[PDB]
Amino acid sequence: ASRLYTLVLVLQPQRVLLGMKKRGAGAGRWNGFGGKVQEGETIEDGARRELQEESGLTVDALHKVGQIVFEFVGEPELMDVHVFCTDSIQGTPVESDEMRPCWFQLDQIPFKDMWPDDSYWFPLLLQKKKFHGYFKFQGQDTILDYTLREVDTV
Ligand SMILES: Nc1nccc(-c2ccccc2)n1
Repeated sequence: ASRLYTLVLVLQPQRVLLGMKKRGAGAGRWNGFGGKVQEGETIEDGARRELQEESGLTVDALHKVGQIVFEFVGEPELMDVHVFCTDSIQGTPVESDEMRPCWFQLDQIPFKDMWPDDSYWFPLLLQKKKFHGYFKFQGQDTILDYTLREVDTV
């Protein structure tokens, strides 16, 4: 019993774009851009749509980088997050009522103000590795258990 989500990292040679979410799940943290996949929509089309809705940016080709399943204790549905990256975007990042994008130099990624799982898999993304992960959370701050492995095929 899992629900499909996407997550997109705009990762350029010296910087990455993150968004500070203003409300709802993950508010107050920097993260990639993403959300629920819709009926009749491919996962990649959903990732492209969410990048535009949340950041104002248009992406063409998205590259599969990982899959992470999240379990939140006490919540029945698992979150099956399909992670993508791109280095080629059009438009400039847009701040909205929901999201404040900002570019970060790679040595200044704000891990203390990101979801805690990012500290594990973001370094793989930065070295162009692909991965499958599973994180069991208690609330939004505590990783009870996890697994993470690099893969050749996402
Ligand atoms: N980095 C991170 N950590 C935990 C959860 C998520 C998430 C991403 C997209 C949609 C829903 C949740 N992202």
